[PDB]
Amino acid sequence: PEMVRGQVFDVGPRYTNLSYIGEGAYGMVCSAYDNLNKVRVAIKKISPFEHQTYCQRTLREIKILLRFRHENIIGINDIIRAPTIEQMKDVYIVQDLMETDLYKLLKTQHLSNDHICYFLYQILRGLKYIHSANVLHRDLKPSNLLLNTTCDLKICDFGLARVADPDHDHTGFLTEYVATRWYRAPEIMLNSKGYTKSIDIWSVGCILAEMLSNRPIFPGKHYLDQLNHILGILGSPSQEDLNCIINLKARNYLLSLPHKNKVPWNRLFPNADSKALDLLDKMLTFNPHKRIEVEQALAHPYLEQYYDPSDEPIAEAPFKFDMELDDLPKEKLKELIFEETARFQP
Ligand SMILES: Cc1cnc(Nc2ccc(F)cc2Cl)nc1-c1c[nH]c(C(=O)N[C@H](CO)c2cccc(Cl)c2)c1
Repeated sequence: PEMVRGQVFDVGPRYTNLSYIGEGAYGMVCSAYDNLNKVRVAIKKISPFEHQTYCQRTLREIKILLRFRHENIIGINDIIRAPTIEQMKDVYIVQDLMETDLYKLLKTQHLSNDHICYFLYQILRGLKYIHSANVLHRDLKPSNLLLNTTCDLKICDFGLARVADPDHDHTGFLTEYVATRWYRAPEIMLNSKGYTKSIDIWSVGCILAEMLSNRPIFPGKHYLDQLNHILGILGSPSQEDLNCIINLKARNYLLSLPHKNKVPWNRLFPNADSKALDLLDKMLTFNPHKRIEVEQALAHPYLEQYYDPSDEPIAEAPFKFDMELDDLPKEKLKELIFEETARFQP
């Protein structure tokens, strides 16, 4: 059985020639060759069954990605696991192969205003579909945006994604410490169980900033420092913004802080399209409720060249509260992961 950096990839005879691409908390992703379809693929190995959060994440990533069909979202071509539940210790998710990620590209390359323009368009096109399906991504960042040779873009890694049916009040039930620090909306710190899909718009904000500078905008070294970096540029929240913070303990924490002034965008990004900076501002708005939503952001002037509602599919079938009940023991999540991967067994 082929191995990559001390990691066994039991992908039978069909898939061969494994190269490393990257890793995550509970597995590794490789490039491979499908001998059946004569095409190169990506294979993400997952080993989650020891820890309950990993099984919950694995089940969502698979259910969500299996219903999604969109040109700016990575899909699932195939899934491999043992013939019986007792033997299943690993799940292999076969996905389409991309050439690079936006993280890698920004190390080697300063992007034309046209490239930034077109990348941002694609991120929001796919985000439109994600949000349309009552899903939050919750870890948008450059290394979860894939690119190929023809400048086509795909959102990947739905490990931290989940359904929030907008017909239920989820304030108090959402997981606490989501997103990657530098891309973390302020309300994840101040309202850590009450946030919304608007946290994805924040993340896109930070990505746009990073595309204009080749430098991350809010590089906090630790949890409460991140909030300082944000406040460092946006300036202290207005009274109206502290009025929209329902959590008294966090309202007080903010009042306690020394007044900081807003740093205008054009001093941070002197060479940058004024329309880019207008959208950057509406995305990096402190108050989640005032923050630009995904449709309004596609409709912004900066993206008028690409914006067309008739070519921006939404989900035929949005996810509803019934497909959220996954607060269950890990042995029962294992059985649910078994059932969902069945459609790919002989
Ligand atoms: C699906 C896919 C398809 N093509 C490529 N191409 C690629 C991407 C980045 C590179 F540096 C080089 C290459 Cl060739 N990458 C991917 C890909 C990159 N990351 C992921 C992906 O899902 N990565 C996440 C890490 O956040 C992951 C991976 C393994 C286990 C876990 Cl638990 C999590 C898929």
